[PDB]
Formats: sequence, C-alpha cells, structure tokens
Amino acid sequence: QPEPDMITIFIGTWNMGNAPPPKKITSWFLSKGQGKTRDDSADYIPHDIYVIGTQEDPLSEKEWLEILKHSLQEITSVTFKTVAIHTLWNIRIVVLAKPEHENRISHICTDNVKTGIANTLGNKGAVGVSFMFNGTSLGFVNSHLTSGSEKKLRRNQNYMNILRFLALGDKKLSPFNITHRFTHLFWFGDLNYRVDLPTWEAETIIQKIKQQQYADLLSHDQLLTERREQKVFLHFEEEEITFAPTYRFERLTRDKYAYTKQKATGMKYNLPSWCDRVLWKSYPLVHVVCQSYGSTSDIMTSDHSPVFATFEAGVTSQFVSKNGPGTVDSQGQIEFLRCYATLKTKSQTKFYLEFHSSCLESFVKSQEGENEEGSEGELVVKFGETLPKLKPIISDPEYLLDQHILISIKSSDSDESYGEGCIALRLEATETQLPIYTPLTHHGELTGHFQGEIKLQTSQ
Ligand SMILES: CC(=O)Nc1ccncc1C
Repeated sequence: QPEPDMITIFIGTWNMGNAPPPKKITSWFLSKGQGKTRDDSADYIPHDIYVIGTQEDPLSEKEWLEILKHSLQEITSVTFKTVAIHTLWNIRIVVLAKPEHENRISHICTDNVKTGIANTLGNKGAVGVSFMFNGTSLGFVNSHLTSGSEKKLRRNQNYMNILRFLALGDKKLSPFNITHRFTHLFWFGDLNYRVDLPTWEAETIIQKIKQQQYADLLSHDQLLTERREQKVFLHFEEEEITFAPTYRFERLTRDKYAYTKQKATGMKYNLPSWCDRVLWKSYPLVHVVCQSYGSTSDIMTSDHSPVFATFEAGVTSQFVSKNGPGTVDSQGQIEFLRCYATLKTKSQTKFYLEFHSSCLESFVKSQEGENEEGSEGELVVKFGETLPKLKPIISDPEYLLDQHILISIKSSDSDESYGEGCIALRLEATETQLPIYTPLTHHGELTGHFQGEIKLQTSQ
C-alpha cells in the first residue's frame, strides 16, 4: 500500500441562514453549479478529505454529521470517517476523510476565536481544525466575519484577531501564528466582504449578474481591493471568481436578489456580494492547484448559496532512516551566507534569529546580528557568515529537499518576534550557494524581509 504524494481536498462554505438544508445537497460535494466546476467524469471519485464550514447553522452536530456522511456515501459508496467537528455558536467545521486515511491522520487540534468586544462579542468569529497527514501539516479555518457594507475595516480586524489567537498546529512553533504553522492552510467562510458600489446601482448590478458580466463588480469587491492594498489576507491566494454573487437571495428560488433595506436588515442594503469565499496559503514550492471554485444553483433554503473549492495538494511520507528520527545525520547540513534582515521597526534593540523546522531535533537560536542604517531610513540586521550550521535529522535528499525552515527575528531585549517567514529547501542545486528570500510578517502584516544565500548538503 504506497503512501500518497498528492491528495485532493474539498472545501465547502455555506451560510445556512438558520434554516435546515433541503433533502439533497450532493451538488455541493460534486462542485456542480456556476463558476469553475468539476468534470462529470470525476463524480464517483471521492476526495481524500472533505472540510465543511457552515455559518448560521441551526443543526446539532449529530444532525449535520448524519446529512453529510449520508450525502458522501450516496455519491461515492464510501463511509467517511469523522476526523474532527467543532462549533462556536452557529459557526461549525467538520472534517471527514476516507477510511484508508485514518492511520495517516494524527495530532488533531480544534480551536475557536470569538471576535469583537461587548456589543460586537456574541455571534461572529472562527473555528478551526489542524492535523498531520503523514509528513504534511494541514490547517483549516472557517470564519464568519462582521456583516455590513460599511464594516470592511472591522472584518480586517476580525481577520487579524483570528490569525493571532486561533491555537492550532504545533505549539512548539511559539513565534508563529497559523499563517506559518501549516504546509497548507485553507481559510474560508462568510467573510462578508461586499461589492462596494452605490445603493442606487442595485438594479444595474443585478443586470450585470444576469449577463454573467462580473468584471465591473469584482473590481469593487472589498476583499480583492483590501487584499491588493495589503490590508487583509496578505500572502493568501484565491482562485478567480467566475460564479454569480452568493448573497443575498430570496429563499426557495435563485431567481431574485433581495437587496433593499428592511427592519430585519437593520435598514441596511445588501447589494449582491461575494460574501462566501475560499482562500489558501501553502509553504513555498509545495504543489497546490485549485481544481474547482464555484457555487451551487440548486440549494435554496438559505439567502446564501453554498460555495465549493477543491484542491490537489502535495503531501510527503513519515520518513524513517537508520539515523533520524532520534539522532542527527552528519551527511546533512544547512548553511547561510551573506544573510540580512531588513526591518520596518523604528526601534533600536539587538536582534537574533530562531530557525524552526521538523527536519531539526529542536529550534536553533543564532547569535545577535549587527544593526546598520539602510539608505532609505530602514533597520538592516546583518548576520553575514555568522548564522549557525543546521543539523537535519535525515540527510536523504528525497526527504530534505521537501522541507522548510521557519525564521523568526526576535528582540534580544524582549524575546518578542518582530517578523516571521519561511524558506523552502526545494533548491535548484545542492552543495551550491543559492539566493534565498522571504517576506517577514508579524500578526500577518508586513514587517520586513530576510534575504541571503543558502548551501544545502544532502547524502547525494
Ligand atoms: C492581486 C493581489 O491582491 N495579490 C495578492 C495580494 C496579497 N497577498 C497575496 C496576493 C497574491
């Protein structure tokens, strides 16, 4: 039974509008409807992992699990295993996997974050799940962010609170938030970003949707515009949107957008919007390909339509050598030349680096760097040829070239991280000096850069 090199992952997000689902929801799991849809020839082929995020979910965990599992069994004739389920209020995440994967999946974590204070604490936030699939770490976040067209800044703040405070993955990676803990991170939900056009343009927008002409709407989508301005979701990818806005529909049809202000909306307009989204972030030079991204047309219980996305994702095996795990492999080493951090900080403390990777027995602290002033005001922290030589547990290039080094630059004064990034060991050559680079972030905002050269020695 060979271990897989690649799996497929289904991501679903649905704001159920506090209504039970209809009797058949199979179109969701088949990626059928509008947008980038899955080929009919794949209908009976199960995805390896199904991750279902709901918002405004009125069902008990048991009720929803029975619907999901019976849906997948009808499609695939496979009885899926429940990996995890976690609910905060009416925000839920379910992870299901093919039974063959049960003994490939370990280190399952769940968490939630509640967003806002007082007034604004009580129904918005996120749930998430992480686990290891053989040698690959996977994270999944379902968030229901603040509603309303004039609250994009609140949504961005909700995003920053969720990635700071959601405690998933390896707790030993203490300087790193969820945006650095996983080989593949999927972030989805009712993110509630709107099409920011004048209220008076509602019927014009509906016309454009009927013509399947999305370009002049997407140019005003708040998630795309905020992400282009580095206000939210920095370093996350999204597949091009080619499906109609998924909100706000009259229930029991899809023929009508319900946009006008009502007492039930707090006298707010809900112009047609792409509230319901799937984004991802994978470590550099790991295979990840979006195969589908769309919405269903035939599930009409809610004022939102379900959204699906599917991915091919590279995975690695749980590697054992004669040496590591349990010792180092002296045939392996990672060296750093001409390295320096450029930081945006106005502060003047000394900095050191920490190197974290599951290819090391434990994280490695460098000596302090030498601070200089950049020509445009910046702090440059020079490590020159001073960084430690990293001793991987396994030297086999089929293992080592698939690994990644997380880097934190920390203040000597406070031991607080000022920036985090990631370097792939998937190099063009071994025993050769090659440029490396990562942006540095802190709380998912850009704080600087790390660049230099690497020299990787493997057993080959
Ligand atoms: C066009 C655009 O917004 N790109 C982007 C922004 C932030 N982070 C990642 C990406 C790929």
